[PDB]
Amino acid sequence: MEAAHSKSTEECLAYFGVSETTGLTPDQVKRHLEKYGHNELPAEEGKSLWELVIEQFEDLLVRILLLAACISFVLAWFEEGEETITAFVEPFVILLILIANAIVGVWQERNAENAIEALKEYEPEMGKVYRADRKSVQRIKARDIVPGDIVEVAVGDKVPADIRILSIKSTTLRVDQSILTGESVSVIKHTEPVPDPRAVNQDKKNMLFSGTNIAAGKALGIVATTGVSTEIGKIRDQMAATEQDKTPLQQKLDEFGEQLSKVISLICVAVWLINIGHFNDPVHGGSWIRGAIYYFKIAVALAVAAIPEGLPAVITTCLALGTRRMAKKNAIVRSLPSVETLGCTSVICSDKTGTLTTNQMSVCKMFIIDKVDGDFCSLNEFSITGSTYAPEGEVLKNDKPIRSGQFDGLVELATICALCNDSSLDFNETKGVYEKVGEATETALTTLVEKMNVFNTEVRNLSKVERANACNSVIRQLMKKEFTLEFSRDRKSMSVYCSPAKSSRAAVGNKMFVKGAPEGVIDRCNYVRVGTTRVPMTGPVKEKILSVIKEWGTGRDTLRCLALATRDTPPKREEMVLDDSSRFMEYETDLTFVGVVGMLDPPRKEVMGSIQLCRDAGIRVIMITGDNKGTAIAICRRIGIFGENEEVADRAYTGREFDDLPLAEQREACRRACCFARVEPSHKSKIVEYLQSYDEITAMTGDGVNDAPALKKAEIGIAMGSGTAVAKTASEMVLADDNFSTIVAAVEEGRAIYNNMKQFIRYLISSNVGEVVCIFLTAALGLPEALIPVQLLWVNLVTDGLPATALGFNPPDLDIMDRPPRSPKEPLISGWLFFRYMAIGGYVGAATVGAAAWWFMYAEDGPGVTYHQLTHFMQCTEDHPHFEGLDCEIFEAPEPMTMALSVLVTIEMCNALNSLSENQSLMRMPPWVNIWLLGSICLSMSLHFLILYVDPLPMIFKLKALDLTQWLMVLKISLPVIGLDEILKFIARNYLEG
Ligand SMILES: Nc1ncnc2c1ncn2[C@@H]1O[C@H](COP(=O)(O)OP(=O)(O)CP(=O)(O)O)[C@@H](O)[C@H]1O
Ligand SMILES: CC(=O)C1=C(O)N2[C@H](C1=O)[C@H]1c3c[nH]c4cccc(c34)C[C@H]1C2(C)C
Ligand SMILES: [K+]
Ligand SMILES: [Mg+2]
Ligand SMILES: [Mn+2]
Ligand SMILES: [Mn+2]
Repeated sequence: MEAAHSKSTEECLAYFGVSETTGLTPDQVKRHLEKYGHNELPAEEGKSLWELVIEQFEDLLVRILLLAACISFVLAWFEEGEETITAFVEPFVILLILIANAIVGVWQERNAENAIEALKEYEPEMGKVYRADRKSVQRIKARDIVPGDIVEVAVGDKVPADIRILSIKSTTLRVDQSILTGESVSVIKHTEPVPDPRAVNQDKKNMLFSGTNIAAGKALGIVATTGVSTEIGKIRDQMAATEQDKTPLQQKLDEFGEQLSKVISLICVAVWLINIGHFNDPVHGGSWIRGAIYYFKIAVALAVAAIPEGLPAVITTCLALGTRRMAKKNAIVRSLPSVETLGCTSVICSDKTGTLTTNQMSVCKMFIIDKVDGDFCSLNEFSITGSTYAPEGEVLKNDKPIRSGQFDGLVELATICALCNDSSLDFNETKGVYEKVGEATETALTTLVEKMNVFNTEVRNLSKVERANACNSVIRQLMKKEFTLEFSRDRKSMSVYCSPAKSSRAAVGNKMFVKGAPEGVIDRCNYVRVGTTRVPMTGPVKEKILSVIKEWGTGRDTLRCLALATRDTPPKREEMVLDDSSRFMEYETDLTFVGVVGMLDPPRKEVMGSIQLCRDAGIRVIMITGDNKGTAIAICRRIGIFGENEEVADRAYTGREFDDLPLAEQREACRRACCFARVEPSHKSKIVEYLQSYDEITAMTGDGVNDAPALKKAEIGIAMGSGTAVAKTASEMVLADDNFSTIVAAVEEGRAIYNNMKQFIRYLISSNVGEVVCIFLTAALGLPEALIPVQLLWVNLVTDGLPATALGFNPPDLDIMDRPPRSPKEPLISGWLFFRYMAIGGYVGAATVGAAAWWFMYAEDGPGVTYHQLTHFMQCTEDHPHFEGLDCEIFEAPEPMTMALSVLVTIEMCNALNSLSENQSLMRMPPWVNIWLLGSICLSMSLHFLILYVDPLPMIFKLKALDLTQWLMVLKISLPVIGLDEILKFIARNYLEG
C-alpha cells in the first residue's frame, strides 16, 4: 500500500477492507504473506575467503606470474640429471610469492563486520497485532506481519513495519525517529492526512517507520508496507548496492595491471621475432627441443623482470604503518587503503547532529523578569556554558560567572525546570560520560539545574554518579510532586502539581509548575513574577517578552525556547479530573509567567578550527542534515561554514528544494551550496554521488543510521566513535574520541603517505625496467642471460624491498597542507618523468648485460675474448672448431652473472638515493636526510654479500663471489647512475618547469 501518509485513516482501512477493531483474518494474512512476502530484510553475504583468494588470481597481471610459475615448474621438472637439486626453487619462490600476495591482498580488502547485520539490530523479533480470530492483542514474530495488519505499538517498542497511525491511545505518541533523521528529539505524531505527496519522513507525522522506536505512549495503526518496501529497507538497499570501490592509486594499480600485462605480451612476440630472426639459420644441429625451451626460459625471465613483485608488500607495509600512526591520534582505520584515500579528498560531507555537534541538547540562554515599570518591562538575561549533558559549565551575566541563587527568579526557574520534568541524568560508569535518561529537551533542563546550583549545594566531593542529579534532588526535598498534567497537542504545555515538603519554611500552599511553547503558556498568564513579587501581565509586557522569545527562536540563535510558569493558586486537587487531558489547559490558567530557557544542540569545540584548516587545504565542507534548515544554517554560521552575515539563499537547501531543481542544477548546487537540510538518508548519498560525478574524491562523516548510505557511497566514510554501530560498520575510519580535528590530521597523514608511495613505486619500477632491458638485450643479441628469475625475484622482493620501504618513511613536506588536493586523474609519470628512468632504465638494462659480457672479452679471468663468437654460444657443442682456446661450459659461469647482479644491486642502491627527492639534487638535499634509508641499503648490501658468501646460497642463485677488482669494476660501472639522474635533476629544476 502506497502513499499511506496522504490517505485518511478511513481510506487506509477501506483499502485493505479491514476493521480497526478486528484486523485481518488468518486466511488474509496467509494470502498477504504470499503476495508481499515476510516482513524482513534480506541478509547480504560477502564471498567466502574461498571466492576472495580465487579473485586475487584472476586479474590478468597476476596470471602472467602464474604462467611463469607453471612454465617454470615444467622447465624445472624435466631438468637433466644435472641440478634437479634446486631447479624447483624457482617454480616455488614464484609459486610462493603469489600465495603471499593473495593472503595479503585479502587481509586488507576484506571488511570483517557487516553493516546490513548491524541494521537488522533495528528489526524487533516480535510485534503486536489484532487479527480477526481473537479480541485480544497477539504477540507474533515481526517477520510474520503483513500489509493490512492492525498493529499496536507502545513505549519502548521498536516499530516493526511502516505503519499508518489509526488511533493514538495515550495522550501523545512520542517517537524517536533518529534512524531516519539523525535527530533524537521525540516526534509528536497525529492521525490526520499529510496531503503533500512529496512529504519527506520528517513531515509524515501520522506514520510509524519500521526500526524507529516509541519513546512514549500507545497507538494502533495499519501496516502500509513491510520488508524492503520500507524506509529502513531503502537504507538496506543502498548499503547492499555494494560497489566495492578502490583507492585512486588502487585503481592506478588495477590499471597498471592492464598496462604491464600487454607490455609483456608484446615484448614476448618481440623476443620471438628476434628469436625467429636466427630461425632461418638453425643449421638443425639441435633440432628445436633446444629452441622451444630457451624461449620459455626467456619468457619466465622477462615476465619475472617486468612484474615488480614485493610491491604489494611494501605498500601493505606503508599503509599498515600509516594505520598505526592514525590509531595513536584515535583514528581507527578499518580499511588499509583508506588511510591514504583521505589525502586526495577535495570535499568532506558531514552530518551535523552528533557529528559536527555533540548531540546533547543544552540550555545556553535564559531569562527572568527584573522589573516591570508600568508599560516598560526589563528582562534579566543570562547565558550558560557547556555543551554536554555533563553538569559542567557556569551561568554567566554579561559574560561573567554569577551565582544563580542570588536571584529569586532563577531559584524559581530552576525549581520548575527540576520538577516539571520526566527525565533525569545518569553517569554511565562504563563509558565514562553522563547520558540522558528520557527526552533530550528535558534532560537539558536537568543539566541546567545542576549547573545553576541555586542552593549552593556542595557538589565537588560527590562521585560522578551521585553528582548527576544532586541539585535536582535538593529541589525534590523542598517540593513534593503530587501528580503530572502530561503534555497534550492542544495546549503544548505540561505541568506538575506540588505541595511544600513537610516542615515548610519554603512557603505555604500548593503550586503548579508549568512549562511549554511560549505563546500558549504566556496567553494563559495573568501575572508576571518579579523576584518574589508578582505583577499583572499587560499587553505591552506580553509583547516585549514574546518578541525577545521570537528573536531567540530565529536568530543566529535559533534556539528551542520553553516558557516557564507557575499557577500561584491552583484548584484543589479534588476539583480536578486527571483522566481527561482535555481539561488540562483550563487547570493551567491564571498563571504567573516566570522565565524562559533556550536550548540548542551545539557544535563540538574543535569543529570551527577544523573547517578552517580544511579550507586552508582546499577542502570544502558540506553539512548534510536531517535537521531543520533554520538550525542547520545557524550551526553553519557558528562553525564558519557560512559567514555570520553571509546570504545563503542559493547556498542552503532542504532536500525538497534540492529535489525541485532541474537535474542539471542539482549537480551545480552541490558545488555551490554547503548546507543541505531536512534530508532523507537517500538525499545524502545522492549529494555524494553528484559530487563524485565531477570526479571529486569525497568523504562523508556521520554517526547515524541515516548516514549509512552516504557513508557507503563516499570514497571515504568516517564515523564518530560515539555514534551508531551501523555508521561505524559502514565506514573506513572511526574517530574513537569524536575529535573532528583528527580528520584534518588524517588528511595530512594521507598526503604524506601518497607522496612516499608514488615515489617508492617509481623507485621499484625503474628497477623492473632495467631488468627487462637486460632480459631483452641478453636475448635478442643471442647472449647468455645476464640474470635469471631466481635472482631477479630476490632483488625485486628483498634487495629493492627494504629500500622501497625506506622511502615510505621520508619526511612529509612543510607546505603539505597548504596545497589544494591533487587531482584524481593525475598519473604517476608524465612526459619528462617517464623517459627519465627509461634513461635510468636504459642504463641498468645495459650496464648489467655489459658487465657480464665484460667478464668474457675485455676481462681478465677471462675465458674469454670471443667477440662475435660470444653472441653465438648455441654452436659450441656442434660447431666446436670455432671455439678453440676455450671450454664448452664456461658460458654458464656464476662470476659473469654475479657481475650482472652486483651491478643491478649497485645501480638500484644508488637509484634509491636519487629517489629521496624528485627534483632536488643530492647537493641541495643531503643523502643523510632519511637515516632509515641508510640502514635500509646497508642491509640490502650486507644481504647481497651474503648470497655471494654462504655455501648453499650461491648455488641456488648461481653466483660466485667477486674479487676486489671485480668490485672496482662494478662501482666504476654503477656509481655513474647517480651523476646521470643527478644531471636529470639539474635539467628540470631550472630549464624544464622550475
Ligand atoms: N513534554 C513537553 N512539555 C512541554 N512542552 C513540550 C513538550 N514536548 C514538546 N513541547 C513544546 O511544545 C511544542 C510542541 O511540539 P510539536 O509536536 O509542535 O513540534 P515541532 O513544532 O517542534 C515539529 P516540526 O519541526 O516537525 O514542525 C515544542 O516545540 C515544545 O516547545
Ligand atoms: C596473488 C595476488 O593477489 C597478486 C600478486 O601475485 N601480485 C599482485 C597481486 O595483487 C599483482 C598486481 C596486480 N596489479 C598490480 C600493479 C602493480 C604491481 C602488482 C600488481 C604486483 C602483481 C603480483 C604478481 C606481484
Ligand atoms: K565507502
Ligand atoms: Mg547524526
Ligand atoms: Mn591481488
Ligand atoms: Mn508541530
